[PDB]
Amino acid sequence: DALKPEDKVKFRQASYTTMAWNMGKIKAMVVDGTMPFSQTQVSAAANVIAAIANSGMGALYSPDTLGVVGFKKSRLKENFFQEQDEVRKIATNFVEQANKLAEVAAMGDKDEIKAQFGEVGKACKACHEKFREEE
Amino acid sequence: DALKPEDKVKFRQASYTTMAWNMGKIKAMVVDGTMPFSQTQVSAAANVIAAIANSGMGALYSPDTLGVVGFKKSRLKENFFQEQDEVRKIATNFVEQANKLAEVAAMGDKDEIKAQFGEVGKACKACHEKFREEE
Ligand code: HEC
Ligand code: HEC
Repeated sequence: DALKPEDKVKFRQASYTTMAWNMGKIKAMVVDGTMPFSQTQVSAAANVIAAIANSGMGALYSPDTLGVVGFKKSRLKENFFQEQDEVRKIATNFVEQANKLAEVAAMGDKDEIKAQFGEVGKACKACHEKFREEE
Repeated sequence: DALKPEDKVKFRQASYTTMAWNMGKIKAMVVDGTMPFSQTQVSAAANVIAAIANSGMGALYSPDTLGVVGFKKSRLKENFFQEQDEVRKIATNFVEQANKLAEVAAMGDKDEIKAQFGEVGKACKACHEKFREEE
């Protein structure tokens, strides 16, 4: 199935947004204290994020996806395809930090989890500032 | 920061579509043979699916999400809120098959991978047949 461009955008948008839900769950439980701390729920959330980080979303990026509507018009910036090295660095760092968040969440220390959750947030943001249009 | 209904719909639609991408990758490699078999890619795809299956998506289901637009108007059918025992049966069967798919994808036995992938497929459809408006 050589995916159509619309499908590539849709799948990557879905993947990011899925990670967002699960990031939001950890945020409520270890940063904001608005949901009771649960080791099993934080660990399940961390596992989704680590899994998607390793899911090889690079196969969803090709130049003919620029400006293409998935669920909405792609917010991908075209420098993504020129600054290839910088993408790989940011992406490989994200995988490393996501892996560590799942490991730490498994062990269930709230303080350790909050620290590593912070490192993952920084990894998400590093990619967005370079390669994602805010609008 | 409890989720609004629109966000619940969007997050659950995102979650399903993410599993759909990953199921598609496994289908290509072990059923249709249109992508070369990769041990690491099949297990990474299976891992996403098991993680999302275990991600507690029940938290995204409440009656005030019926008919609500996430990425698109929700296709959730309302008989869902009438079927608590059947939803739990289908969901826990889905977790079981998804867990097993991830276990066999790690061990690398390609025909057993094809077989269990079929079992996961049946679990997806079982839920859709009762609770998702077809397109
Ligand atoms: C680059 C290597 C990225 C990393 C790491 C993360 N994100 Fe991202 N994200 C990225 C791009 C290029 C885009 C735009 C996708 C498009 O085609 O439009 C996004 C988008 C998101 C979104 C919105 C998705 C949508 O529904 O349209 C969210 C909610 C999002 N990103 C969150 C997110 C989180 C939580 C991450 C870390 C855990 C993360 N992203 C990493 C690029 C990259
Ligand atoms: C019930 C417990 C379900 C299981 C198990 C699976 N799916 Fe599902 N899916 C379900 C519902 C109720 C809906 C509609 C959600 C809404 O509010 O609109 C869906 C939707 C999908 C979609 C489309 C999502 C979108 O982008 O709008 C896909 C692609 C999908 N489902 C795929 C899918 C796969 C691959 C599954 C097995 C791995 C699977 N679903 C299981 C309910 C349930």
